[PDB]
Amino acid sequence: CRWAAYHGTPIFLEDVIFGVAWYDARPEPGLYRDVYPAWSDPNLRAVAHHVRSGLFLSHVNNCHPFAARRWCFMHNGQVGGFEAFRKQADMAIADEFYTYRKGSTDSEVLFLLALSEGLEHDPHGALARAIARLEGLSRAHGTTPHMRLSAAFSDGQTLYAARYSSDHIAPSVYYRYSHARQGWAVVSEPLETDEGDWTELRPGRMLTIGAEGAAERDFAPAD
Amino acid sequence: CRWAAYHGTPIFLEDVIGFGVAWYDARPEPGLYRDVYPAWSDPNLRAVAHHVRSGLFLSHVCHPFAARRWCFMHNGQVGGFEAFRKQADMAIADEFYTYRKGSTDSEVLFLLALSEGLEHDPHGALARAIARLEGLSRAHGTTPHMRLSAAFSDGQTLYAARYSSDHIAPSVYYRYSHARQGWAVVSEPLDEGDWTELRPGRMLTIGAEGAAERDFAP
Amino acid sequence: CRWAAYHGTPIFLEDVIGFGVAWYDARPEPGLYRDVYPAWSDPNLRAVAHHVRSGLFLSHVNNCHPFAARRWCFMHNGQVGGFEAFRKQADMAIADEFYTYRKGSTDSEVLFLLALSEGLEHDPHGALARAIARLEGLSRAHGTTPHMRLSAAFSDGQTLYAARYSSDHIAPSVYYRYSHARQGWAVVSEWTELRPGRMLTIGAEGAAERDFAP
Amino acid sequence: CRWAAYHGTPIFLEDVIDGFGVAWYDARPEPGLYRDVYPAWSDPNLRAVAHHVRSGLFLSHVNNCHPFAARRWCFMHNGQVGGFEAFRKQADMAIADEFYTYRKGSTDSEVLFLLALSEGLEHDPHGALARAIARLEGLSRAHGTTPHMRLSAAFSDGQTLYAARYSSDHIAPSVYYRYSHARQGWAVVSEPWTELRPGRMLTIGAEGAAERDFAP
Repeated sequence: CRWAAYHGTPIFLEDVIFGVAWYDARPEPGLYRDVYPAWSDPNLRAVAHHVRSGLFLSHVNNCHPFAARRWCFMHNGQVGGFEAFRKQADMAIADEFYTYRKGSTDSEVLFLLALSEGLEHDPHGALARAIARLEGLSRAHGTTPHMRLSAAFSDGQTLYAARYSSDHIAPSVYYRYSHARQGWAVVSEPLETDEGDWTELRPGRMLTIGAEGAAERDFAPAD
Repeated sequence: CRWAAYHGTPIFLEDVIGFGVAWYDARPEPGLYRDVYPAWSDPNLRAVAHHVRSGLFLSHVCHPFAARRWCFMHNGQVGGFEAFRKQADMAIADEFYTYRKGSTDSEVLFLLALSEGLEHDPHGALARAIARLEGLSRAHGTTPHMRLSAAFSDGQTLYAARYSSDHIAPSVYYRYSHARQGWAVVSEPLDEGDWTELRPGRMLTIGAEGAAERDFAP
Repeated sequence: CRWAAYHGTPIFLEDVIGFGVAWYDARPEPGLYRDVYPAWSDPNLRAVAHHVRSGLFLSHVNNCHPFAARRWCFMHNGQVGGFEAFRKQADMAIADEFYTYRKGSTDSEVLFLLALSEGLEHDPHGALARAIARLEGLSRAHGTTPHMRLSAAFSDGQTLYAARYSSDHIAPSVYYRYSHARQGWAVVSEWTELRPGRMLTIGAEGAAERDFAP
Repeated sequence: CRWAAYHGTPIFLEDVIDGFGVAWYDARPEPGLYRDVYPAWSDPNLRAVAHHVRSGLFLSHVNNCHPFAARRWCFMHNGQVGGFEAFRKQADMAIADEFYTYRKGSTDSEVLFLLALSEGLEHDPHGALARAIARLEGLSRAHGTTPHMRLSAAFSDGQTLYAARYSSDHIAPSVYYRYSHARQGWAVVSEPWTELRPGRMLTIGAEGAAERDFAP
């Protein structure tokens, strides 16, 4: 389920790169998603070949990324047994953001729940709370594993990524500053291995890349 | 937003035929084909409609929706739906929530009807489903609160209904075709003979003992 | 098959927009987006036109226009009468160099590639003229009436061209003007009229019209 | 690059069934044709169709998607004509005027099919494919590269199922076939049992299965 994210000097989307969310001219991200693979979609291939962005998310409706207002979001993993409690997960979304609920995935819930929990002014705390809530519903109505999560998300100025699991397995996250691109890449699995090592983001951690550089912070579902 | 439904001796789907088609053939469930490409310009749909034969099918210019043995398509609207969509979704019984895959009012109607016992009481269950959505639109929506023409089936019987909270109701017509040897029900008249208009506040039932109309009100 | 083309200070594509768009931004070759899908409501198209900015693009409405090859793109409203009856002969006239670009089966794509075969890269006026005459003559011989109906917009990344010709009294319409608000030229299929039998040329020097007689 | 063909008492297409397509016979002398450019069992429509349509003769392959169909015939091909894009024009021009109208894409496989039709597939399936293959292989020798011809093909007219396996070198896409008592019909597969050896053609009809040497 490879994903990749970028924050730095603008590059062509392809130079990292189904679904892409990118920032360019607007505070809202452009969003492109279809059920065709990077290779079967000449439109996606043309966009990725022609559009440049200094902040974007890409990920191999129920396709990521998701976007609402200034924010976009993508997630690798699962909430265990989700289909057995989808209704209650849906019911937990605030009215304000419910209009953005367009498909039936757990990923989309996690995003809208994080918005409902204050993602706009408190991304760490809000994601932390949304995860606690969904993990609790999984423990109540679902199955193992209750929460497996690697996610990337942005407000169009800062790029975030978090990795967490209710057990010992967590979808992987790596990041590295590219001197050749002059910006940061964050990925589910390391690609370019000629230009320096990738730094693993450990489970239970949140990465923030913004005006100060890249910094990590402890991350666990809210008390 | 034209639709067409058929019940009688099997014909190729095209002999009647956003887009979709639900048809019964060899299984108690309907096959369901739907896509966002124009019917005119999707060659796969063309091949399906040119090659598949069926004695009970529904097609609609996404509808139809299908769950278990039932399928359902709907033309019209619930006024101001978007402003109370959460409340409508929360009214769906736990048992049918798994089938709610998009965000339309039409899909909620179908699943609310199933929740109200469509499987064993079609007339009553749709009546109750509509009164709930119209009620929610009165409270939280706008006018028109309910505009509805709908066709739906369990694979044995074809039903259609026409109802509206005001004076405009999306149209429904039906006709027995002697050349196909079956009934066609449509939203806009497709010669062989005239079409019969289903008036507002009526539900049509086509099964083993012909076609019959009866009063219908939420 | 209505179209619009733009040349001037970069705007969002949506500000002058089956379906397609060819646009130049950062490469000598154009971007090409095209699908068989009500423009009105393709969400991906909606994103692209809402977010991509360009100072030279063509938009229409493998068989969708525009077409692109190397630095050139091309778009056509009209028809070559009875084309289907002689498509083989028409494909045969495309030079070996350009046949690789022949991806679908329309008359429009054949015109573009025949024009490239006739030297569009160096002599846009004469090559399109020669390509139209060849296809019109094939229609006369093997096709049906109208033998040639054309309004076309096409570009090399620097210059925008449009032409209007017909073998009969009906020619798809072409109009143009300078948009002071956008600070660029708009050329459309539907203002100054570009009369039939004329080619228009828009570049760093302005707009100019000239006679065009396949 | 993977295909399956069936001939026998009708079954749901799924009881046999990136890029994808299926051609099936049911109620008409021409086949139905479904093909699309995304992964099978992702396309809910393909799912619906395979789960709901029954046929006693169909071809499925896992525009440029196979199968191809024209008149009563359908055809699919695993393999390649080496260097094809360098002489595509020359290949198209060898298609007879009568069949040119069916040339919709740019693949080598489509031209093989239409060249076989041009060479008399409707009356001589063995001879026509042999001649179509020799012409393309020689164009590859002349203008393309190696490998000049690799072919496993399945093709049908609605009544008979054919398969053929040939290569200009040591690698030929594989073909196996077997009678399935459960389904009561023949299954023929390429790159998933009796192996169809290279330089062989298989014919399955009302008389049974039979092989013959095939030497373009």
